[PDB]
Amino acid sequence: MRCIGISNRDFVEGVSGGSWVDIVLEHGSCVTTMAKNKPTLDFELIKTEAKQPATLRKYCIEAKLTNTTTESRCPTQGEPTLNEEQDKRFVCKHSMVDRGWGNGCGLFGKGGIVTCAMFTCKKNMEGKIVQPENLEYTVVITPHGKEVKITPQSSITEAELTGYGTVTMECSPRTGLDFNEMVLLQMKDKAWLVHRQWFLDLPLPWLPGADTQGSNWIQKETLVTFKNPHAKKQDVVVLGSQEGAMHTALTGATEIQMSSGNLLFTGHLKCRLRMDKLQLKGMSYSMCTGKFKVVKEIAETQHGTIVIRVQYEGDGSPCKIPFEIMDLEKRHVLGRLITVNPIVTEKDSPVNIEAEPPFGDSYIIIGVEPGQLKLNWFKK
Amino acid sequence: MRCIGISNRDFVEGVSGGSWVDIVLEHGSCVTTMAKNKPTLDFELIKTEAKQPATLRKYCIEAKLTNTTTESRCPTQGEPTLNEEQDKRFVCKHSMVDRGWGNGCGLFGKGGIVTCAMFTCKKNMEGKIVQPENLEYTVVITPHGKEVKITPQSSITEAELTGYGTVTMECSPRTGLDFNEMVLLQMKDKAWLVHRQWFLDLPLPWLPGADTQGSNWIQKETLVTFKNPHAKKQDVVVLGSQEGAMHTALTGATEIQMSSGNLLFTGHLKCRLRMDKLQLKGMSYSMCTGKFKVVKEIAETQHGTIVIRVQYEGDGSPCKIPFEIMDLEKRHVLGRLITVNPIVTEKDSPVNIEAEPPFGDSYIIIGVEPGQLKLNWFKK
Amino acid sequence: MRCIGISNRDFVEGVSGGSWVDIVLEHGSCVTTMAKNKPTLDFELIKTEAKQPATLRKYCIEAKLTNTTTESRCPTQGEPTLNEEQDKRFVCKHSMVDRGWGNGCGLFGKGGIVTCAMFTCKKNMEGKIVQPENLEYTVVITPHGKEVKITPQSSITEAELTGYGTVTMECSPRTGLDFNEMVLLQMKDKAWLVHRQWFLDLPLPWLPGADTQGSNWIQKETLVTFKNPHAKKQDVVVLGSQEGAMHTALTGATEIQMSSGNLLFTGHLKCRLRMDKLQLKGMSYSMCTGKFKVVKEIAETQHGTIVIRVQYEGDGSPCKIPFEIMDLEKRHVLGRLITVNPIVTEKDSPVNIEAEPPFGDSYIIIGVEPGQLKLNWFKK
Ligand SMILES: *[C@@H]1O[C@H](CO)[C@@H](O)[C@H](O)[C@H]1NC(C)=O
Ligand SMILES: *[C@@H]1O[C@H](CO)[C@@H](O)[C@H](O)[C@H]1NC(C)=O
Ligand SMILES: *[C@@H]1O[C@H](CO)[C@@H](O)[C@H](O)[C@H]1NC(C)=O
Ligand SMILES: [Cl-]
Repeated sequence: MRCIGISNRDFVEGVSGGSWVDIVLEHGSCVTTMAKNKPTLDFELIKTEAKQPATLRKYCIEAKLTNTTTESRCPTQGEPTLNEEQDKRFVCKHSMVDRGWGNGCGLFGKGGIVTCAMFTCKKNMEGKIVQPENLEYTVVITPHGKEVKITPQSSITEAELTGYGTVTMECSPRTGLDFNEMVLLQMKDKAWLVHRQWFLDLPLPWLPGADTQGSNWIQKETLVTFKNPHAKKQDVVVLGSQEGAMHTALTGATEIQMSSGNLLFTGHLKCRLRMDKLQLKGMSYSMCTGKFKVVKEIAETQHGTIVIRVQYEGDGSPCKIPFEIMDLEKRHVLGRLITVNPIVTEKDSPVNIEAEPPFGDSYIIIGVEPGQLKLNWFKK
Repeated sequence: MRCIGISNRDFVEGVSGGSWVDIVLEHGSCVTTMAKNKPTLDFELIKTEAKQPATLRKYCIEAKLTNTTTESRCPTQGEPTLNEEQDKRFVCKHSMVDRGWGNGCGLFGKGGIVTCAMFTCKKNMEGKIVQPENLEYTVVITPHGKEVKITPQSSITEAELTGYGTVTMECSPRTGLDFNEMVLLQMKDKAWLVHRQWFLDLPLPWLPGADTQGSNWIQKETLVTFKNPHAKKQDVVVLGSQEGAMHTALTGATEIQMSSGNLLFTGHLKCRLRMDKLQLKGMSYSMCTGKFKVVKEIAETQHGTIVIRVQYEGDGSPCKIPFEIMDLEKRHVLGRLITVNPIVTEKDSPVNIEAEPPFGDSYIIIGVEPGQLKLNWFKK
Repeated sequence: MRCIGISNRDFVEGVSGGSWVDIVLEHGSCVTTMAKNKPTLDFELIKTEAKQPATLRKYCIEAKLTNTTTESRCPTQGEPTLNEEQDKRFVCKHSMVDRGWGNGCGLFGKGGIVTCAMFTCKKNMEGKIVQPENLEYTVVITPHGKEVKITPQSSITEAELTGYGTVTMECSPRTGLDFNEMVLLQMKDKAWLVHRQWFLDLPLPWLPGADTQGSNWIQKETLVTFKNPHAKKQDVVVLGSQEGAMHTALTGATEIQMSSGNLLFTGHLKCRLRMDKLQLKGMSYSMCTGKFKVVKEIAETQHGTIVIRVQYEGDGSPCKIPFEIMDLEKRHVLGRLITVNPIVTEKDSPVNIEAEPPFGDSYIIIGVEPGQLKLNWFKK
């Protein structure tokens, strides 16, 4: 088997009207239901993706300076000026400089000076926001299939399934990210989920999200430094590419994989199915009594939870996986289990168990004592 | 007819307990249900409104300068000063200026100078945020009516309906805006929905949202420019009203209509009705076989979806509107249809069909081939 | 009694499958249900807490200045410099100052000067954000108990209850705060809920949320002022502790009580219970006919609603509390009542009634005319 059956309590057959069913669809899993004398149905969330996220802000990480120009005046000659001061492509600075007989002036004193240099971004990176319009879930329904799209705005879909006819499916996000707080930082072919404020405070030149020209950078001086003015000239220098510094700053950040302009997430949905009055098949699994083997150690998800991948090597599958979370002592914690009714449908086949441990030290207990796994975990 | 009946699968009559019903209420539509030997009931969302949204920030778009004053010193006389430098109503600037025998000093050199001018906002605009407390939906229930209010915080209401007695109605928002990302920009009698960051980065003088005085503007220099200082005087000039520039900057922005301090939105609700155990009337509509006429071409909604207004000119109404969305090729897309179970209750009467097309090029297909409408659409 | 029974319409027993039940759990209340020949069950939300909220930003409210150092040059000697200019712990300022025979220079004129002073924060405060991972609700289920944890990410829990066996409980937040808009401001042992932008615009030196060192403050000049330079020295002064000013600025702000690193909120949940097919006990209460006494006058909650605490002194309890909200005239308002089906389970025992009045002037009407309470209220 590959598919997990719903519990008898997961559906209600009305005296009149239809039959309502609740199902939880997590990546890697398969949920099945069957009506009397009707084709068996499988439900599976295939992917969660954000398509074409809009740009919140663009940051320049490598800029080059060219066309340096300076206007210097002698005492009594007033303020210098440059047309470039009005060209947003240029970074400029006004200051005072010593003038005298050595540099063509008849008086010794401070003279005004202004220098401008053309700022050209060579490499940038941008923060993008995921809005409701960008999120899409893909669910496949297989009678024995049909691929349906689900979005935050369009959560309801009617699908005709042979044997059942029309069946309504209404799904909503269950364990994702707060896209108002978390922003997607993109540098070339890579991406990371980062906090919005951290992103907005980065000390780099920037342009608004809807900017198309990409030339009138704000806060160019974050990368530019004007050297001390000489009598009639002044040099302007720039930091080198900040690509490396960004990588360092991103050390702990969650990395997201991209598919050319679109990102893949580990989605989780809660769905309600509405169909004609029909007596459905409920399933009850016995607790596994065998030992489990850890396939992949406790790992954090992209969305503040953890997953432990295990494999059942005992007997009696399909069976329910004994699971518990307890505090520093031995007090069990009810709740915190994302993968409710965790069942292994077969032996020697990896299964993901998702959970949300309490802050501090806790223990993840899997299986019954004969070979029971006791995993430590520290959070935040 | 005007009202659309629920599907048999849209309700469940318990063996014991009550009867639960699901209904979707969109603007322009009417949903009806009827119990056995009981009065027929109509449900309709009448309006979605945001009342008294609080101010996030206030921007000055037209300022006037008065009371220009300057203190200028000769070399060796140190720094000039003005009491107004401490008055937040004034914009001030310190600089150096050439002094000499021509302007009353005994020595030629740079002297410090300071100039302040009173900044007075003449016209402002403000960004307002819609919080949960500001949103209100109005639903009318008509037996054959009763007006009920629904808010994000108070989504449940018990209403006594003759024939049914008490019936519980629980509704929640279904296809709206992300008020954490979108902000309402107001200029006089007009309003627009804009992105929060774009708004927060506007290069204009501003005051915090809770500000009541409206005089101590931050960043006055966004509108003010100090001319080059003369020996003992200096002029200060200001940009003109930025009303026009804002209109240009708002070119593509979604415009929102206001009703003196309150804004109207196109709301959409999902509601659950709970009532005494009762056998309800379910309705099944046949597919329309006639031709449709486009009343209003595909138009974008305020909330990232689209609406196509059509009219049925064929026979057999009430009937279901054949509808489909397909990609650049001909692959149909399941889901994406906001107006599920789109039915025309009568001939020659406009009906709104809402949908959320995929990014890129897609086709909206309405009606069956004999005169089928094939509408192109490009998104993002 | 202490517990409130569900209404017959609050549950549905399927012909096949299970029995689904809806319950609303508010602080201070107790909801009970009972199946035929089964133990009676009580449900109660015990607390809503945010644990270990991450820091958004840190502000310094009291800083001390030490190690003031200045480099001053004579005319013709160019720009002064200090190594400390590169030390982020120091606040520095460049300017011009008059030099002459009185201070060791051979020429009279403006000379460059630079002064730096070590900035050390002595007292800070920080804004923290509540993310989904930080919120936890504690619900106790008592047969006649079991404590279950509920979080935004883990809203579903299966609990074994003697007599019923396994029962699924799925709960979600119902009347809380928008943690994307509201931020927690913490000063020592106290805390307040404040608007994010107001917080982000405070005119104080700051450090990013993930900052651990707490020494390289941004915008130190918000607290520091450089006095007018003297020939070879210059004093730097700082504002005193801004603790008092903050308290003044926080005058109207909602205060939150803390429990050493974690905050307590008034939570409200909506829960769905799924269990084996079982005929449950529904309860119908008669309207109270007696007089009520006000225990605590209308008070605002932490989340934009109001609560009126009353006591029933009449006869017939348990009975339903007559309740209504009406506008400036006498037009009743349906909806707006958070505590739906407000019942007093006993005489002389305080009961909280929560509601969300319309903006403007409204009246809260409690009880039937013989001694009816008519409470005024103004909102926003
Ligand atoms: C530098 O001179 C101007 C300054 O903007 C610029 O247009 C040009 O491309 C640069 N090179 C030349 C022509 O010197
Ligand atoms: C300008 O002078 C002061 C400067 O603030 C101001 O109070 C006054 O109204 C203005 N007009 C006068 C009296 O000159
Ligand atoms: C001031 O001098 C340096 C400046 O940073 C500092 O390290 C030291 O602790 C202070 N006190 C002394 C040694 O003068
Ligand atoms: Cl000089």
